[PDB]
Amino acid sequence: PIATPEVYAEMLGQAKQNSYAFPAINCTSSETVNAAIKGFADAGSDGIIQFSTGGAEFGSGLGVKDMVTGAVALAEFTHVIAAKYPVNVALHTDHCPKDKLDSYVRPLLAISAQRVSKGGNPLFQSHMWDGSAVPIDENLAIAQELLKAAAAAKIILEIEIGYTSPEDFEKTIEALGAGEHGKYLLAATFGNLRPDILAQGQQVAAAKLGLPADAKPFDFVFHGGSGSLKSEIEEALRYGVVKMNVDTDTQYAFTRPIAGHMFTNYDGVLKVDGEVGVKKVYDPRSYLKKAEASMSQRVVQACNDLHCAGKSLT
Amino acid sequence: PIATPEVYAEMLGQAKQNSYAFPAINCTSSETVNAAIKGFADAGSDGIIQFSTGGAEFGSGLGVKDMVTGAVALAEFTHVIAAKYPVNVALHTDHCPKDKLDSYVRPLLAISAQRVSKGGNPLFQSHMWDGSAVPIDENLAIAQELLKAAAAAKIILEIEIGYTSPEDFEKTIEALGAGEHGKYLLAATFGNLRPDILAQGQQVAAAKLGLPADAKPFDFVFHGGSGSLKSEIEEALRYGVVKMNVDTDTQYAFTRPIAGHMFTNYDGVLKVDGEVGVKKVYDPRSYLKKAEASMSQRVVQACNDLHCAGKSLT
Ligand code: NA
Ligand code: NA
Repeated sequence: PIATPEVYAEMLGQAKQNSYAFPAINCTSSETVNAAIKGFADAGSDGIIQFSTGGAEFGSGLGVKDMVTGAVALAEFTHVIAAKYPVNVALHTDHCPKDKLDSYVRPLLAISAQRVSKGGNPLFQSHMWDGSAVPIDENLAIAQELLKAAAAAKIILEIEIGYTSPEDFEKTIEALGAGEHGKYLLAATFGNLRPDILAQGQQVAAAKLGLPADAKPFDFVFHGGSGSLKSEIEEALRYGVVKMNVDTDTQYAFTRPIAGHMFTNYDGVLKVDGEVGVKKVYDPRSYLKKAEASMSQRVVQACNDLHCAGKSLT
Repeated sequence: PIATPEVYAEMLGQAKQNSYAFPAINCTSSETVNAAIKGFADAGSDGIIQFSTGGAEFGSGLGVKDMVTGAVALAEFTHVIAAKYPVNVALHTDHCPKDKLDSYVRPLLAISAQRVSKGGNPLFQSHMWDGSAVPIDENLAIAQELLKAAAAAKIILEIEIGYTSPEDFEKTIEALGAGEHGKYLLAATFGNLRPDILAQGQQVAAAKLGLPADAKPFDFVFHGGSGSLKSEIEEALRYGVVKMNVDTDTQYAFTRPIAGHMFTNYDGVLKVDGEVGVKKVYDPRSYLKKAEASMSQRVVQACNDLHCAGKSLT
C-alpha cells in the first residue's frame, strides 16, 4: 500500500530512532515506478518514490507538458500498483524552486487538501520547497506559509537551507518550530562532506528548545546520495539522516541493459540488409524488462546501504 | 477526454457511415500511452488504446505479474492524461482466450459494473473475447453471456469468429442479434487477404435481417493490420471495418530511435575507458522522448491511412 500520513511519520520516526534511512528513487514512468517498488519489496523494506519537476513534465507526455498532470497521472498509477505490495511506499515531489511553486507544489497541495476535506488521504505524502538559492530569511518566510498548507493537507514538507551555519539551524527552529506546527524534513548544506555539521545542528537546536543534548529535533535529508562512501553515510545516519535521494545511479542501472540489448541484437532491432528485423527483440518489453529488473537490483543495493532493508513496518 | 460509452458508439457509428476506421494502438506503459494519445490529437482524430493480456501483465510490473492490476493502473493513468486532450479516446483490452476470461475480462467487467451502478461510466469502453480457437458454436455461446454482462456495464464487446463462411456470419447474427442485445464488434477470418469475405458477411447478414442488400449490419475489426497494403485497406473500409489493430509497426517506431541513440551516444550510456559516462544521455527521459515522438508519428500515419484524421467528434 501507499503510505498514509500516519505510517509515513511512523516510518520516519522508526528510522530516526534506529539510525537507518530510506532510499528515495526518482521515477519518470510506470516502468521505473514498478522497478522501484519491486526493489523495495524485494529488500523487505518500505521506501519512497519521488517525482522531479522534470520527471513529472515527462509524465504528462510530450503533448501535454504539464507538471501537475504528470504528477497526478503517475501517482494515480502508483496507488493501484502499491496496493498489491506488502511494503509501504510514500509519494514525494522533488526539487521545486520558487518560480515553480504556483505551477507545481501549490496546485498539488490544493489537490490533496481537497481530498483531505472529503475524509480521504492526500495524493502525495511529502513535497519539497527548495529555497536553497535565496536568503535563508526569505526561504523561511515562504517555508512558513507552505508548512501551514502542508500540515492542513496532512503532508510533510521538505525544505533546504543554504556549510550551513549554527545560526541558520536556530533561525529555522525559530521560524518553523520543531514539529508542533507541522512535521518537516531538513536538507542542510554540508558539502553535498562534513556530516558533523548535522550533528552540530542537532545539539544547537536541542539547546535552544531546552532538551537533552542527545535529542534529535530535526529529521535530515541527504542530497548527493549516489556515488557515496559508506563511512560518510554511516556517520550521517547516526546524526538523524532519514531520507537519501538516489537518482543518477538508478538511471545508469536502468539504461545499461537497454544499451546492451541494442548492441548484441543490433541486426534484429534494426532492419538491416533488406531483412525485416526480429520482432521478439524490438518489442519494447524485451529490453524494458531487463531495464526494470536492473533498476530493482540497484534499488535493493541502496536499501542495504542505508540499512532500511528488512525493516518494513508491515 | 476518455470516450464515454455514448461518444464511443457515436464514433464507431460515424466511422461506419463514412467509411473510415480508427487505429487501435497496443500500449504497455505510460510512455506508449502518451505517444498514442499525442498521435491522435496531432492527427485531429479520435482514437483507441488497447492493452493486451501480455502488456497489461507488463504494466503491473515484474513484481506483481497480474493482468487486472496492470490494466486498471494503466487505465487510471490514461484517465488523468486524456482529460487534457480535446479528442475522445476509448480504452479497449485485446485478445482474451477462454482460460484467461476469469483472470482478465470478467473481473474487469465487474469493476466497470460496480462503477456504473454508482452513476458514472465504465473504466473501459470495449473488451475482446478471442474464441477463434474454439468451434463457432461454443465460441458464440460464451459470447452470449459475456454480451449480457458487457451491455450492462455500458461496454462494447469484440469477438473473433475463426476463411469465415457465409454460414458463420448467419450463426453470429442468430446468436448475438444485430444490436438489440447490446452492441458488439466482429473480427472475422479472411486471410489476415480476401476483403470480399467481409462484403459477403454484410450481404448474408443484411439478408437474414431483411435489411437493404447494401446494409452493413456488422461492425468489423481488422487484425494483422501492420505490414498491410494500402489498397487492401481501402476495400476493407468499404465493407465496414471500423477498427484496425496496429502493434508491430508502432513497436518498431518506438524502439528505432532508442537504438540509434544508444549507438551514437555509445560512450555516454556506457562508462568506457575509465570515464563515468554522460548523465544527459543515459538519463532514461533523453531517449524515451525520442521513442515516444517516433511512435506518435507512426500513429499520425495510421490515422491518415485509415481516413479518421481530422474527423474527431469534438
Ligand atoms: Na481482452
Ligand atoms: Na482487439
